Amino acid sequence: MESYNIAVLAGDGIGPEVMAEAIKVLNRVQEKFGFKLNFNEFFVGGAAIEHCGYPLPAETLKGCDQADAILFGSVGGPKWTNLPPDQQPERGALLPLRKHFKLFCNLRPATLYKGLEKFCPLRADIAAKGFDMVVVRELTGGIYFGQPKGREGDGVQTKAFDTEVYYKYEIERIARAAFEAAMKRNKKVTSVDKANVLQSSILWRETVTEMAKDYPEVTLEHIYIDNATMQLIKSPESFDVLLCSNIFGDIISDEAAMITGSMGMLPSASLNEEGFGLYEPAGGSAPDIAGKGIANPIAQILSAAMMLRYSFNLNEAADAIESAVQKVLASGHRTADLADDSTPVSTAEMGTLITQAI
Amino acid sequence: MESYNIAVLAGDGIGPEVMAEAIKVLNRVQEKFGFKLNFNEFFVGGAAIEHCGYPLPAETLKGCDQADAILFGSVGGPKWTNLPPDQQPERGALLPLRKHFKLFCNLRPATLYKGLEKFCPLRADIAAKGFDMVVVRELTGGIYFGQPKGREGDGVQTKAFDTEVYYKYEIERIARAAFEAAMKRNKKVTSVDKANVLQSSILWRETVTEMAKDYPEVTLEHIYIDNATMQLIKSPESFDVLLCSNIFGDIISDEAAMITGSMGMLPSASLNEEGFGLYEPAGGSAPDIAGKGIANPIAQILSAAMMLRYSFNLNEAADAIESAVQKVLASGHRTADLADDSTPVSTAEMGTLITQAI
Ligand SMILES: NC(=O)c1ccc[n+]([C@@H]2O[C@H](COP(=O)([O-])OP(=O)(O)OC[C@H]3O[C@@H](n4cnc5c(N)ncnc54)[C@H](O)[C@@H]3O)[C@@H](O)[C@H]2O)c1
Ligand SMILES: NC(=O)c1ccc[n+]([C@@H]2O[C@H](COP(=O)([O-])OP(=O)(O)OC[C@H]3O[C@@H](n4cnc5c(N)ncnc54)[C@H](O)[C@@H]3O)[C@@H](O)[C@H]2O)c1
Ligand SMILES: C=C(C)CONC(=O)C(=O)O
Ligand SMILES: C=C(C)CONC(=O)C(=O)O
Ligand SMILES: [Mg+2]
Repeated sequence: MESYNIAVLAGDGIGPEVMAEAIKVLNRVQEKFGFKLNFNEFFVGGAAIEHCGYPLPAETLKGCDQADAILFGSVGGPKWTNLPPDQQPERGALLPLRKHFKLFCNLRPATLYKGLEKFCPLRADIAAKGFDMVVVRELTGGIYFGQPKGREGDGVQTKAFDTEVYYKYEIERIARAAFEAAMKRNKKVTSVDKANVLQSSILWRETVTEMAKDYPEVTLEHIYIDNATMQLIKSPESFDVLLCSNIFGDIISDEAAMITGSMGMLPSASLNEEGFGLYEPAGGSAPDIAGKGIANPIAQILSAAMMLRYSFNLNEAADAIESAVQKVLASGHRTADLADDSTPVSTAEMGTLITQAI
Repeated sequence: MESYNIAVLAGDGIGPEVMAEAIKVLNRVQEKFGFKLNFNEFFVGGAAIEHCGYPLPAETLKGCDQADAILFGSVGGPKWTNLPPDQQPERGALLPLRKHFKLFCNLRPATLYKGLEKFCPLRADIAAKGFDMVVVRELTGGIYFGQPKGREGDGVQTKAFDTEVYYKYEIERIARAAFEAAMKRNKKVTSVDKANVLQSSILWRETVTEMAKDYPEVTLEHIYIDNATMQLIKSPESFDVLLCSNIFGDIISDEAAMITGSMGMLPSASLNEEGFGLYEPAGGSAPDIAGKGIANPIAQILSAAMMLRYSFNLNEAADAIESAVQKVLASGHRTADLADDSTPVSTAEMGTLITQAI
């Protein structure tokens, strides 16, 4: 009789669309295995800018505080380009959210599904080898949050700046999260930095290496961010855990999403040291397809399939949604973003096919 | 006939190996096209460390000060991991060289040669659409040179930091180079930033946008760095000029190199406002293969071609090198990096074959 409380935040763009299908798939999971979910929905992002007037209004932050997990869509859109930097949906809501709940550990699992190599935009012989990867991205530190940042001066000497700064304890905790995930997988961690140039990357590399002494079963490799970007295309199969800074993990996880077939595949979990977890798709609000019922809901759906995994240890419920996405796709069903030409289904139609595989 | 004075800084790892082939190609190009190069060789990087105790000896910097152009291989490797940050080949030699000669404009032309699509690691239908773009990368500013940078504190409170800082004049001159490049190509500039988060990217985007008013014949599009990483895989054909910060250009250009088939294919030019140039492969010293005579010399050879073109306007000589490369590849010869189930030619064989095709 487990009754948990989710604070659903849909956001902007394809946010509200794919969020409906995530609920759809859940409700079947609820009455299928035996638990309740009490979905309380709030406004965040540019939506909260004309339904409250502020990207993260007090009410919204309050609902999260009271839930056992936040289900999240995405924010951002061209409508809010021209607000001040601090008051847009990205700096105004999402980055604050992450910092407020100290959600330092970002998990983005990217895998090529059995027999789905058609989706993969790589060459057939590369895609054949398949791949199964988890990006462990430091989420609350680094250049996205560092101080100082701002703009000063005038004219051609106007100067703008951001600070890629890390404190050792921030590196230690995300590194631990990486080695623990590796222990539960294939015992390989690839740490990605630019330690031949950046001072912060030198500290990253040294701390990760120190941390490795508490995990002698894990193989630790170090690679530079520019090389990482080739290796993902050339040998995606050689990766297990990808340990990354905030900005490098941002970059690398989209590349990984693409090689699995689309941005619409990659789910994500953002967890703090307590296990409290926000669950959003890795990608953004996709303005160019927002409002049209064409948008892969898999990433949003599988997110909740991670929420019941990590926030609530309900493995059978999570293994359900996951093998239900595998079966719909195994049957040749589909949204437009994925390769192969055959009448795509809408977001709704993908939501249903999957809710049915439940 | 007066010679041009070429400082040859082959460096570490595969550097000496591929530089030897560039010199062999250049000697034949000199005969066939009537011009004279005076090669003066200098130690740099790890090799200079082993000879002098210094990664950038005063003798080497003198040599470059006295040269008409610099032909550079690559620096760095495992032998030097444990040196103090400022003695290492990369911070101690390459970055200072770029900074000393004010080589703000980095040009990396990535092209998939018509007929070599089996080399491209993208899916065959994607690779069929073609790929021909040039990264225009700001090379002397941004996080790789910003201050403050360093490390402070101790224990878990140790912090390390680097500053991504741009002045408007730095963005203006690199933006201008990208729009001029676009004017000679297909009149599209795609500018890469992270303007939804970074103050420095906001200034980047604003300044590029304002520079575009000077180029009504050119399309300007703005894309986020994480998304750019996907678009290169999904739609390589859509790119013409890719305008990037120092670190973002560093990152994306390795991905561009890989989709042309190998890091070993991508040459580069680094130019200051007076047109003085340093020419080097875009990639590193390849320590995993260094000394085995298997590295692809094409990047170094095409770097020498850019030298002739950009430093000396010997355009016919540079065209011949490019065509000789394409003919050898069309004839089925390939080094081990170029995907094929044939016996690969060595580094020195590839150089000889290119030389004979001049
Ligand atoms: N998590 C977030 O809230 C977050 C993260 C990234 C970007 N954004 C915001 O999103 C907006 C657009 O940014 P972007 O275009 O660089 O990133 P994006 O991820 O939104 O889109 C990149 C490309 O992938 C496609 N795509 C993304 N999700 C898809 C899905 N579910 N199904 C099918 N296609 C999908 C888009 O159509 C687009 O072509 C911006 O305002 C940005 O600030 C928000
Ligand atoms: N301009 C420079 O001097 C420069 C630039 C980048 C890296 N580096 C240094 O190079 C060293 C290696 O760095 P890395 O491994 O990240 O980058 P890398 O570019 O040297 O190698 C990346 C991968 O590409 C392969 N590769 C590169 N050039 C090749 C060629 N000519 N033919 C066949 N394969 C090739 C390598 O074998 C490796 O597997 C490091 O010390 C790094 O600091 C130097
Ligand atoms: C929404 C932002 C603050 C930009 O951050 N971007 C990501 O997390 C991503 O692109 O995955
Ligand atoms: C050797 C360095 C100073 C690191 O720089 N790396 C690049 O410039 C690249 O990947 O091109
Ligand atoms: Mg690079």
